[PDB]
Amino acid sequence: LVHVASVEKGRSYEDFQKVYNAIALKLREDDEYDNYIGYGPVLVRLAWHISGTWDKHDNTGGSYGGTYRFKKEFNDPSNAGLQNGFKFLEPIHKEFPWISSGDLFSLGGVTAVQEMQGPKIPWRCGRVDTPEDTTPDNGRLPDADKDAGYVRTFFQRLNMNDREVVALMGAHALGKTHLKNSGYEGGGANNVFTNEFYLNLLNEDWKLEKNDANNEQWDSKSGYMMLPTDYSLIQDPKYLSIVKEYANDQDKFFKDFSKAFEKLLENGITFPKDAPSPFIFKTLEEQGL
Ligand code: HEM
Ligand SMILES: OCc1cnc2cc[nH]c2c1
Repeated sequence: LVHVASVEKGRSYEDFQKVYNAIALKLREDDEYDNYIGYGPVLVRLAWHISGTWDKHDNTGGSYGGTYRFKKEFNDPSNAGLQNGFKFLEPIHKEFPWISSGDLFSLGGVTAVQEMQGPKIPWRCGRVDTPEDTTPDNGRLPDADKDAGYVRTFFQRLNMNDREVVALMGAHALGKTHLKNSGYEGGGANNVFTNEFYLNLLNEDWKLEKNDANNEQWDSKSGYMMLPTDYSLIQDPKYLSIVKEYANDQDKFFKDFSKAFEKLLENGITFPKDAPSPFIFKTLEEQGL
């Protein structure tokens, strides 16, 4: 399976910056969502989940085809809650109907990260919608109740190494878990992209408790939580070193996250040698908007 990026006809940087701006303006407008967290975190999760179906072995899944729009993937139990992100993007797609679904979902994640004061994430266009029969089966996204070995093995399927995994997981600084979505509850309400996930792991007093869904999670006195898979990053000595690294260097985390997140969003895509360079979008703040 080869998926070749094909630029939406006649479109260039300015077109996608307009889409970015529309997403960013709506992020600012619809600020009440999820107890005033806003839609930032769920858009980041959406971009990750539409990418995280990828399988390096046969190039099935991945962001390219925009298959989350199809019921099988939309209704994946692993994707519970992401419907809110999709609904958010509906008026954006209506205003810019020329953008492909994969481009829109991935761009949503990039926009959210940047607007939440995270690192720049270079982004490339050219994902092309593929038919309903290309939708990957449910079950390719990760379980949260497992250990470091599970996480390591899981991410090998996405061609991610230890540093890439630990960097990507830093997105768990954002938003929260919702009992009705995933069987986990809590996490606060952060919508600013920082390295705080690593600081929280290292600095908080964690207790292994059971939540109201009878699942174990790690809770701190201060009211934070970590999934078992989050906490596994300080149980494994190789992950732990990297956690400490990012806890002590905000810039290094930003740079590594940016690389890993772009890679995640681009897995499975062949870019022609003469494709445009990756775009780096200006934030609303940078534009004075
Ligand atoms: C082992 C890997 C991972 C596991 C098991 C996992 C699991 C989860 C679970 C269970 C939730 C709560 C969903 C809910 O109840 O609403 C969540 C939330 C979230 N995840 Fe992950 N995740 C993983 C990796 C990632 C990665 C790689 C990213 C992005 C780079 C990411 C981004 C997010 C974000 C932003 C939220 C908050 C969503 C919201 O506030 O609505 N996660 N994750
Ligand atoms: O409490 C911190 C926190 C916030 N959000 C998430 C998402 C997964 N694990 C998390 C942990």
